[PDB]
Amino acid sequence: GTQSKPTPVKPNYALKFTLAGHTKAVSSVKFSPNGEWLASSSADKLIKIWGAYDGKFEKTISGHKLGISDVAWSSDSNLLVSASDDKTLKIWDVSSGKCLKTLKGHSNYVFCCNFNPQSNLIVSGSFDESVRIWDVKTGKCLKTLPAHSDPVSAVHFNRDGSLIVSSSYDGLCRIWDTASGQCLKTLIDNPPVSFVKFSPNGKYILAATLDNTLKLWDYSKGKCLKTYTGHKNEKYCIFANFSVTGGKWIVSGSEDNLVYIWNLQTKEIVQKLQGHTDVVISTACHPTENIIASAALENDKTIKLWKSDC
Amino acid sequence: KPNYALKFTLAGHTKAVSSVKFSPNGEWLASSSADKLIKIWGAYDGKFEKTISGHKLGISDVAWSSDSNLLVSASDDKTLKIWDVSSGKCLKTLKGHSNYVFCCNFNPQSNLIVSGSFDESVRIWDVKTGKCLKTLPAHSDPVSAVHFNRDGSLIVSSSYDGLCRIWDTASGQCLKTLIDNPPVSFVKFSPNGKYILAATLDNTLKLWDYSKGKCLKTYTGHKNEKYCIFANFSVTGGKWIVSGSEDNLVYIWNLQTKEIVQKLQGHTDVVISTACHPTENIIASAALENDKTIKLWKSDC
Ligand SMILES: COc1cc(CN2CCOc3c(cc(Cn4ccn(C)c4=N)cc3-c3ccc(F)cc3C)C2=O)cc(OC)c1
Ligand SMILES: COc1cc(CN2CCOc3c(cc(Cn4ccn(C)c4=N)cc3-c3ccc(F)cc3C)C2=O)cc(OC)c1
Repeated sequence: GTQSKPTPVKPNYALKFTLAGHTKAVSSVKFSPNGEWLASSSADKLIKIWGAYDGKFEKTISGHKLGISDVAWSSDSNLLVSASDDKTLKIWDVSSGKCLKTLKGHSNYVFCCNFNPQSNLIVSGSFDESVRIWDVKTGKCLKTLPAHSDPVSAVHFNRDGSLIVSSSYDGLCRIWDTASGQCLKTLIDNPPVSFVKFSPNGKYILAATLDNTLKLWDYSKGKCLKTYTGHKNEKYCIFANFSVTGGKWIVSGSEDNLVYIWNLQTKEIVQKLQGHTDVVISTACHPTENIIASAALENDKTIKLWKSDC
Repeated sequence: KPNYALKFTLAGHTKAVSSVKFSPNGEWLASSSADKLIKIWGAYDGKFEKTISGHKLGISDVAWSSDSNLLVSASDDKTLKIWDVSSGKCLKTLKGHSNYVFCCNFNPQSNLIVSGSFDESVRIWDVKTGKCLKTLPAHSDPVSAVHFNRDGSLIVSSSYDGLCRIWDTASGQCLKTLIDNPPVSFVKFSPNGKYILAATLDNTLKLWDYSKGKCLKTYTGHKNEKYCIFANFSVTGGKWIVSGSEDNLVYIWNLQTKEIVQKLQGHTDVVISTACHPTENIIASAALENDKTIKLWKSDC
């Protein structure tokens, strides 16, 4: 008979795999767009690739001279970009494991990176207080944005690549026009903004501040629509995610070693995932299935894969 | 060059799908069907949201109000219905047509609805009162499409009679006829308001400057000899023309080169309807009764 919409009140994420192999803190985990792989970066100077579904170690990618803060996938899942304390980014062929380009220009640690949807560009944020825009094909820096007055905590492209959002310890989030490099909007109280990214519809940004607060902003109207709290975040730049494959949740790590999951709309906590033995610095949501990756700092050094029915 | 790839297949209709339209706020997709139902789906995730019901026979067409809060539907039951999308309730039934209602649209301001019917008329309705304001004796055969200009001052209509006409909304008087005349199966204004895209049942789409009554571009390679197939301007990425086709593919042309930049394969019947998301490179397509599904396709460019 009739067709209906499931409206789960909570997910039921359960631990399936614990991925060991990094020898220092894990800094970042990201699922490939095609859903097949997980990439991890670490202070141990390595990238590791794992099967997204079974956790199975696939390969180690090496070449950076110091720790890696961040990794990101190209849209076609064939390339990775990495951000390192060696002041460089590296573009990698995931198949061969080899470095295609080294992106030189930042004058201090590179903290965050992302490809645009077309994946002809990379954006980076650095302790040097700048955001750079790079040409994937040549590896040359196209633009340097004097974006902030303190380290840049996150950079993210919107769904057509026309906008970049940046955050910083200076307390600001800024929206930039990719084409011109000009600021379009500043969101300014000002605790350190530890993380930012665009919503899947392009209309909102989710932003973490080091006052134990996540906020969903409509940035055209500069109005905070939703606030998520109850977790611990006063020190680290912790990634946060929209989970969109089942119920609509907000996911973040926490300094109390748990993964927090909130109902996006009600703003209530629906689950806390226990298992890590250090700060959960990074979380990622699988693009088509209800799968969370989480990763922790050096007391733990593991990645965990959690699966839900909704 | 686009790289549309299949992301979602939306099943639920039990007969042919007739029409798919994205809400102006970008959040929803509405579908109409021969099964007498409207279905709402999330534009980004394909997720079934709700079913809206009340028509006594099949539905040919649906359209959104500018504020995304209302739908209007055109039915073989000879009525249009205005719906509150939130509640799913019918607010008004628009009675007047003496045969199937084939096509409908709100004006940009969404105080008016325009309709086209097998009765060969175009009607202009008052959204707030539901009364028929004007009946245009527009055509000498079923009306295939009706569409308001960017400012609501004009209406374009097409018909199997082979004519495309532009009407003055305020007076209901014809302003121009573009007339060597295969059935005109679809027509709509460009986002600019300057041009008109028209389909004819000779496997041809044509872009017309209607101020200069000259055909500027011609798009072929698709099959269209039988059905009234929607066509679109895609303006979120590159400038493309999108249309369904009787060979079960979605065609995308470079507007200027008139070259087939892509063909989207997946449907197992005539692709009767396509829509382009208002702010993202997302295509909705929908097919007839061998298929009965809607598909959502996404590109980066
Ligand atoms: C003024 O003082 C500060 C202090 C900080 C604190 N801080 C830096 C220490 O190390 C971190 C931190 C967060 C991450 C997670 N991460 C990575 C990219 N993104 C978007 C993100 N959220 C990873 C590392 C890290 C880096 C290199 C490694 F080799 C190893 C690890 C584990 C973190 O919280 C940051 C800041 O400016 C950003 C300034
Ligand atoms: C003289 O003979 C004719 C023959 C036709 C052929 N024809 C009618 C049969 O059904 C169709 C057709 C096209 C569409 C798509 N569509 C919807 C509105 N618009 C702007 C548009 N292009 C939808 C339906 C339909 C209607 C009701 C349903 F319950 C179910 C479906 C699937 C179609 O091609 C048409 C014509 O004049 C209009 C005259």
